[PDB]
Amino acid sequence: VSLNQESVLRRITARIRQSLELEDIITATTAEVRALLGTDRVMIYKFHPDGSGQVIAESIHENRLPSLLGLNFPADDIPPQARELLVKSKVRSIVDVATGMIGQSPVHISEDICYRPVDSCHVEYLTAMGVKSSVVAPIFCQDELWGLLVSHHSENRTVSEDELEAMQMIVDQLAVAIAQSHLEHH
Amino acid sequence: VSLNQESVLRRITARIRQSLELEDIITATTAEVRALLGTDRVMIYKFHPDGSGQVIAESIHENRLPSLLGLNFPADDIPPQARELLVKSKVRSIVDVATGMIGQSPVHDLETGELISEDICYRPVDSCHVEYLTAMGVKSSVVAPIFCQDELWGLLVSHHSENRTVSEDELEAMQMIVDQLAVAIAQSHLEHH
Amino acid sequence: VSLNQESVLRRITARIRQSLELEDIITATTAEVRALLGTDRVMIYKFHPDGSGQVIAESIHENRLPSLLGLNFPADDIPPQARELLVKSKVRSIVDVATGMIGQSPVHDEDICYRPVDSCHVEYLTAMGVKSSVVAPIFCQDELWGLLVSHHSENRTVSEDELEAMQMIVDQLAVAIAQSHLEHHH
Ligand SMILES: *[C@H](C)[C@H]1/C(=C/C2=NC(=C\c3[nH]c(C[C@H]4NC(=O)C(C=C)=C4C)c(C)c3CCC(=O)O)/C(CCC(=O)O)=C2C)NC(=O)[C@@H]1C
Ligand SMILES: *[C@H](C)[C@H]1/C(=C/C2=NC(=C\c3[nH]c(C[C@H]4NC(=O)C(C=C)=C4C)c(C)c3CCC(=O)O)/C(CCC(=O)O)=C2C)NC(=O)[C@@H]1C
Ligand SMILES: *[C@H](C)[C@H]1/C(=C/C2=NC(=C\c3[nH]c(C[C@H]4NC(=O)C(C=C)=C4C)c(C)c3CCC(=O)O)/C(CCC(=O)O)=C2C)NC(=O)[C@@H]1C
Repeated sequence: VSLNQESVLRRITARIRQSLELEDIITATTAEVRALLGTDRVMIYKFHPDGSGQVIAESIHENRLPSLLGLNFPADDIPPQARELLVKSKVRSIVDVATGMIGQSPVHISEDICYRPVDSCHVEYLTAMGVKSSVVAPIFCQDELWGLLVSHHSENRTVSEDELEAMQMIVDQLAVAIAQSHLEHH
Repeated sequence: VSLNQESVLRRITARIRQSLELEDIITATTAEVRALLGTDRVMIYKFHPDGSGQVIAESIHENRLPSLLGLNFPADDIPPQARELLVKSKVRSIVDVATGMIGQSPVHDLETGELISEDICYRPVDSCHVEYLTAMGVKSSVVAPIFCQDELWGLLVSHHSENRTVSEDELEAMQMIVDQLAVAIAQSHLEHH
Repeated sequence: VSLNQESVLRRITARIRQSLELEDIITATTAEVRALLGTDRVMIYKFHPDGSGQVIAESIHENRLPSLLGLNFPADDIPPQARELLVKSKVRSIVDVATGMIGQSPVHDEDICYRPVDSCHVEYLTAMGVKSSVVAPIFCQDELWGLLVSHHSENRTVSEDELEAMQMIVDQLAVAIAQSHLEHHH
């Protein structure tokens, strides 16, 4: 009756089984992730080869944040240090604007969230978008960084380990969808 | 603080040995605890079966904050996530209003797995709880749960009107105090079967 | 092309080979350390027997912070709890004024854990015009000898790499002090 991570994954798995078009899998899954997390805006961001990227799916609750679907953002928005954490540690990151802190959890039992001061450039970036809470988990295809699952909220909120676990399961299942689609299409 | 925490424990034990009514043991103890911690308001909060609760003992320094003795608070003040941390991890919590952070230290932690004693880890605290404390004029809150056998029985609550830092040693003191109260409570239950 | 920790240590080692007076090694070193770390003010603080201390060397970028060279500070500026962390854990400390947090990293034999910093210390730093402080202890054999202090007038983030550089520098200074004691032995 209520949405859980298990039922969201079961539907992604069925979509893969039916060989639905990958872009449609990504679009439909993004909407369920937003419903599951309850946040104002959930996006899937896909990297280009030069490290810039594009918002390729987006689900927004009640027009509470602007639509970024289709927009491109430069490589420099994610500096080398942050990018390295994504690639090598598969870090999940929670930004809390009100406290000026970022909480990071590698995948590598190292799944206790450790909070530290976040760079003011990134705080200012989020504030300009009207975002008070950001949660990001990277998406891989095989061993390569493919994109990001991004959750934005217009108000302060707390983020639990269970929520990061749900996001991690979802990006792991999307990785399977992406790899299977590549295999099916040559 | 350590020569003092030991004396607080001894004084509780003396009351148990003299066969004081549990309510009197609890009342007399909060004043000695406040003196030890030095904070403006120390309370013992007792849970009702429905998860609401009541302030059943209180000691305040120089009327610095209003008295909450006898007041009831609804279950909703402690939502399920928070309550589960209390029940399953026996978490001790330090709220620092100025930074908007809450520090939590389990005594023993993870679900149906090995439970391990930790260091204090700080994270952003929910704005509702910050607003709740700020409405009372509280800048620092420290809470340790009281158990009777496996049941969450109550809380030892320490409020202060000014910013402060809280050390491991202070949490350790609070932990010994709630462990000693738990003994008084268990003995009383056995005597009133 | 740029300064790294390895070349900074090689020059400290060369100064040791010249049997320069310890104060002169330390004076000659602080400027390169500031250029390496990039902060507004780097100081070496030497403890007196009663726990008070003196700024015995200092390098400042473009007068961005006042000069504290030669000034003495009382023992109580560093309370027993803080002093014990220095002595027993060789703790490195990062204070972030904007968030009101202090991050501490032991040397041990884990990462940086942030907690609220005492408001007395916040006020101490603010009164100096400091928004970022990073401190690592200096030892001689097993005795706490002084501090390497890095101050900045603007908020910033501090990485593990910066702590590693500071740790290499205070370890090399410990060698300079020990060698100096042996060479000046009666
Ligand atoms: C300053 C002049 C730079 C800049 C600096 C930084 N960005 C940092 C982290 C970061 N940025 C993103 C952007 C990504 N998040 C979004 O919401 C969107 C747009 C929809 C994008 C493209 C991400 C994912 C990250 C990683 C952290 C996170 O997951 O939130 C960063 C590190 C901050 C820290 O860890 O302390 C810095 C210094 N960003 C700018 O835009 C300008 C060019
Ligand atoms: C929001 C609309 C809710 C609400 C939400 C939360 N309360 C949280 C934690 C919490 N609350 C108490 C209350 C307890 N402390 C006191 O001082 C008193 C009264 C004297 C009482 C009854 C406690 C003990 C706790 C646990 C945290 C702690 O030990 O301080 C909470 C979680 C915060 C977090 O951990 O991030 C939330 C979201 N509280 C409300 O009053 C309204 C109805
Ligand atoms: C309050 C009435 C006291 C007082 C209290 C505290 N000082 C704390 C830590 C601390 N202080 C220093 C001083 C040292 N840093 C400098 O920049 C200089 C001078 C240029 C000096 C002499 C250090 C090194 C430390 C350790 C932490 C750090 O490395 O930054 C402290 C603990 C803070 C905390 O950990 O929460 C307290 C409570 N300081 C005062 O000046 C007055 C007398």
